[PDB]
Amino acid sequence: AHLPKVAQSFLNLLCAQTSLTFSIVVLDEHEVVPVARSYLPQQDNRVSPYGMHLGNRLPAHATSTGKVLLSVLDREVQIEWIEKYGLKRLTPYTITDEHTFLETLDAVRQSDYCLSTEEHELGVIAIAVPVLNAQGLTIAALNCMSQTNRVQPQYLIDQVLPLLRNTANELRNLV
Repeated sequence: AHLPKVAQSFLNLLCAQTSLTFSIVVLDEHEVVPVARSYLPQQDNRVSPYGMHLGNRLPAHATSTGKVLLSVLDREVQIEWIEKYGLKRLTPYTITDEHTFLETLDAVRQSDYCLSTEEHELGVIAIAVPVLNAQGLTIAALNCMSQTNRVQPQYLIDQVLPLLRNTANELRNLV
């Protein structure tokens, strides 16, 4: 796996500057799976939410990374994905309606980020951007997850998102 090796330093730099934990994530049928995580042993916050350790699996329809990665699929393939896997309720805030979900995928595709608040676990908020290769294929998603009582969405939008775009742009030529 070449993707984990290139990105490790970049994830560490994001953590060094924000103190949050960041991961790089791939889509595996209907779940998202981290293949790399930031790790700064001198300040490692072990109170981070579930889903960024290696081997963690989270539902794609209820995560920022999952929506980013589904948003690049053809609309028909999206329909087929929803009909196969469904949109099961995880929290009161999970998107469970097909029309709203497709609307969300379209906006995520157009906006190039997704901010998701408590849709797979209460108290957890996340923002994610796609990782493109040099050709423009979406190969992964780069994200940031935290507890809602530790980070405002304004901070994720105003401070974290610009740094994720900068990293993604540099990864583009290396992956």
